[PDB]
Amino acid sequence: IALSEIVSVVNTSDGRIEVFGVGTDNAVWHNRQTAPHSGSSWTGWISLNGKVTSKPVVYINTDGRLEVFARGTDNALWHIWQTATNAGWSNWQSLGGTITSNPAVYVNTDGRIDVFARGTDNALWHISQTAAHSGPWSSWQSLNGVITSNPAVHINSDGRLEVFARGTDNALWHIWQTAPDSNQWSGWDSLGGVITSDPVVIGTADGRLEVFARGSNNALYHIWQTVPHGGPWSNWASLNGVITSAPAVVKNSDGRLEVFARGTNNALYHIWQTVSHSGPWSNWATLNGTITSAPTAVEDADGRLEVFARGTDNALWNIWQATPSWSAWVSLKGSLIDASAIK
Amino acid sequence: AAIALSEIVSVVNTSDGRIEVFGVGTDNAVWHNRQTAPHSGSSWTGWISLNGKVTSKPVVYINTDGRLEVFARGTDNALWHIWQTATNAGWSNWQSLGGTITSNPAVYVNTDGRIDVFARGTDNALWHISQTAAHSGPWSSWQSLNGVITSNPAVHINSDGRLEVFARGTDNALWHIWQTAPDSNQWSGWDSLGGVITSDPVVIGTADGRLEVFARGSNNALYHIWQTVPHGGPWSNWASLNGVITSAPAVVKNSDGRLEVFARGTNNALYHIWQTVSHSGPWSNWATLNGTITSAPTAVEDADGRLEVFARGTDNALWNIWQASWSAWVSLKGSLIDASAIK
Ligand SMILES: CO[C@@H]1[C@@H](O)[C@@H](O)O[C@H](CO)[C@H]1O
Ligand SMILES: CO[C@@H]1[C@@H](O)[C@@H](O)O[C@H](CO)[C@H]1O
Ligand SMILES: CO[C@@H]1[C@@H](O)[C@@H](O)O[C@H](CO)[C@H]1O
Ligand SMILES: CO[C@@H]1[C@@H](O)[C@H](O)O[C@H](CO)[C@H]1O
Ligand SMILES: CO[C@@H]1[C@@H](O)[C@H](O)O[C@H](CO)[C@H]1O
Ligand SMILES: CO[C@@H]1[C@@H](O)[C@H](O)O[C@H](CO)[C@H]1O
Ligand SMILES: CO[C@@H]1[C@@H](O)[C@H](O)O[C@H](CO)[C@H]1O
Ligand SMILES: CO[C@@H]1[C@@H](O)[C@H](O)O[C@H](CO)[C@H]1O
Ligand SMILES: CO[C@@H]1[C@@H](O)[C@H](O)O[C@H](CO)[C@H]1O
Ligand SMILES: CO[C@@H]1[C@@H](O)[C@H](O)O[C@H](CO)[C@H]1O
Ligand SMILES: CO[C@@H]1[C@@H](O)[C@H](O)O[C@H](CO)[C@H]1O
Ligand SMILES: CO[C@@H]1[C@@H](O)[C@H](O)O[C@H](CO)[C@H]1O
Ligand SMILES: CO[C@@H]1[C@@H](O)[C@H](O)O[C@H](CO)[C@H]1O
Ligand SMILES: CO[C@@H]1[C@@H](O)[C@H](O)O[C@H](CO)[C@H]1O
Ligand SMILES: CO[C@@H]1[C@@H](O)[C@H](O)O[C@H](CO)[C@H]1O
Ligand code: NA
Ligand code: NA
Repeated sequence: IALSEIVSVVNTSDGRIEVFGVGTDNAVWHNRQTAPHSGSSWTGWISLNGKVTSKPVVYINTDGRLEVFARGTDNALWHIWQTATNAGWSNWQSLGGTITSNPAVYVNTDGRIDVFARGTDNALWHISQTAAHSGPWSSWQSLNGVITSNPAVHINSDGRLEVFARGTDNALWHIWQTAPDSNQWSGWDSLGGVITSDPVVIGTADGRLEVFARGSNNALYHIWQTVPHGGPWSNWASLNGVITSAPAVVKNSDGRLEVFARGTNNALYHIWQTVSHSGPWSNWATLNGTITSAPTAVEDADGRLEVFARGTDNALWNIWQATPSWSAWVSLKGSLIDASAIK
Repeated sequence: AAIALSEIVSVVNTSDGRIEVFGVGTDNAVWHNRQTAPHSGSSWTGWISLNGKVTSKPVVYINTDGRLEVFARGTDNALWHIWQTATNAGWSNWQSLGGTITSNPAVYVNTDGRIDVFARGTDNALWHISQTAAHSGPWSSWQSLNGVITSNPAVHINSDGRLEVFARGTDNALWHIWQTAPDSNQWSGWDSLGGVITSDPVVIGTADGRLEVFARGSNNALYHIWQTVPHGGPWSNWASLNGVITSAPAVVKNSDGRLEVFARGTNNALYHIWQTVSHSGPWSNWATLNGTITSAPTAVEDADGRLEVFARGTDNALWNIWQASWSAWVSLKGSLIDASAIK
């Protein structure tokens, strides 16, 4: 499993990027832009306390309230939420269970968050809100399977959640909701390949799921639905390169996909669709630096990509999509650890 | 009192990234036209009838499962609707939601996936009716939100999930009312935002999570007013953006968050005005886009991140221009009528 992303990132409801990581005290810390623009100053790192043993995973409820999910020291899923959009936070609360991966989080079309995690039996399990952006939560339910990566979730363009994970054969496997908002899922299906990172999944501008993962030769590979919210899936295709972290995928403001990963010189690299969201991929290009995590990418309120990665000083560093060339790297300070539950 | 010439179509971005437009043909049926490809300058399906007989502007909205749904007043003065049975698939029959309505419908979705529809009653109060479950029937009863209004209503969601409706009052000021909490059937009382408006209000959410309203004023200039705090008060003073506009204004965000407004001028050309530099920047001068139009423009961002504008032409066809120097005007053919229920 290629070096993990070390923060969870969200666009707040007021257009500010907020990042969540694990400090050297195993607490969750967060940092937010002071202004909704590229190159904004930051609040500085502020602790949400807790003691976690996974990557913390933020998700925005449909009412704009942020909510963070993490594995606790008792192996349960814990969460903490804003009591009002972009306002104060709750205490940490346990959702129980015994989990063995990072959480994977998405929201159903009815506003109910669904959380996925590997169990003690290596199966995929999930637990959900029973009302829009609200408790009470459901019981934990097994979706079976036997998985060997962190799971990744995204919604189809018809409202059906879908989960991706590496299997016992190191192939990519997936499972999907049969209908929006449903607790009834499909059987597991193999998409084959041999993957050497967690998978990441995104929705294309034209309503198809597309998955990226590192392959056996450390190249970047991808595979996609060929019909909106449906099959068949494509064959795997190589995007070449040699990468030494998990890949991070994001959509530009114009729909063009762009992928970030660490290279074999420990620098940040990227590759992008050219011309349009239907266009052919660029060559790989360096964004320099010396990074000690996978990168994390998000679009800011100015429509520009922003990238975060740990530096050799263990601070979080930032670089963004200025024109004609990307910005200088700038430090957000902090000291972050990789608490990913599967590495 | 005067209501500026209405938009001729309702527009939506489909779940597969294609612009779809809905208007009223010379037979009083609703017709739609869709891009064949999710790109600027795409060819179109051509106009296809959804039948019905309507006496309002038709209003499309996308359900949280991707299914389009159109709302319009019928020749019986009731609210009618028609929906896709699956995302971008076939349509239902038209079905009545009853009532007697005296405005165009205003439509939005709650944070729990329930569509909420607002219309003026024969008592000139604002009424509403909603889905009782996410993207699903049954529908609620018609319920009054009181007030006395003299324009078509406009609705948008706050950045904290609370719906908010805007309408002109008996005193020609802009008035508004808001949900007390997300998903609620409990609304505030009506509050005055003052001014003197000679159009329906047009409302948008800013890149930084504030509502902003545009309207024509008594001197036919474009005016706007905004929340000064995300999802809260106080509202700003009214500010003039000058011009002489002979239609309703159309407001949209660029891919970078910059607001941009389109309106017809005294020579019946299309004009526009935009924020410069960023979504926090000052406004440009008005500039012409030429053409000769017989409706207000309608503006939407396409899947390539470019603004697309539609307006009825001298030949009653729908004409298109897009943010390429802008493209040449091109005809999408058709023959449309202005069925707006308040003119
Ligand atoms: C979520 O963080 C902590 C959790 O891992 C566990 O140690 O229980 C604590 C409360 O007792 C939580 O604060
Ligand atoms: C999701 O957490 C647990 C799972 O890993 C397994 O140990 O079975 C338990 C139920 O018996 C679950 O609560
Ligand atoms: C869009 O505006 C005009 C249209 O209404 C029609 O008169 O045809 C002209 C081109 O011939 C266009 O400029
Ligand atoms: C206020 O709503 C929060 C909700 O966001 C959380 O998932 O679950 C909490 C308790 O389970 C709720 O109280
Ligand atoms: C995805 O979960 C497992 C997979 O890991 C195994 O290789 O193959 C199994 C099917 O026999 C799947 O259920
Ligand atoms: C994603 O799986 C790929 C496979 O598609 C390729 O043929 O062979 C690759 C070897 O690098 C595998 O890792
Ligand atoms: C129902 O649509 C599902 C789709 O969600 C999945 O990605 O791929 C499946 C085919 O492997 C499809 O049958
Ligand atoms: C076409 O735009 C690409 C952009 O997507 C990439 O981030 O950065 C490249 C170099 O600035 C640009 O050429
Ligand atoms: C998030 O990084 C924090 C930093 O903000 C704090 O000052 O010091 C902590 C201990 O070094 C760090 O883990
Ligand atoms: C929306 O069009 C409807 C039509 O579907 C219905 O049959 O008849 C109505 C008149 O009663 C029409 O207004
Ligand atoms: C399939 O869901 C549709 C819904 O979109 C419509 O609002 O209302 C219809 C009638 O209740 C529903 O059946
Ligand atoms: C919004 O509805 C009405 C308004 O039309 C009237 O001018 O003033 C009333 C209060 O005096 C409002 O409640
Ligand atoms: C509760 O927040 C509401 C806001 O939604 C409305 O726009 O403006 C009101 C003040 O006029 C606020 O009190
Ligand atoms: C700064 O971008 C603006 C654009 O928003 C407007 O559509 O058209 C203007 C003229 O092309 C541009 O200068
Ligand atoms: C939407 O415009 C339609 C057009 O497509 C049809 O051919 O002819 C109808 C009658 O002119 C028009 O109203
Ligand atoms: Na609130
Ligand atoms: Na004027």
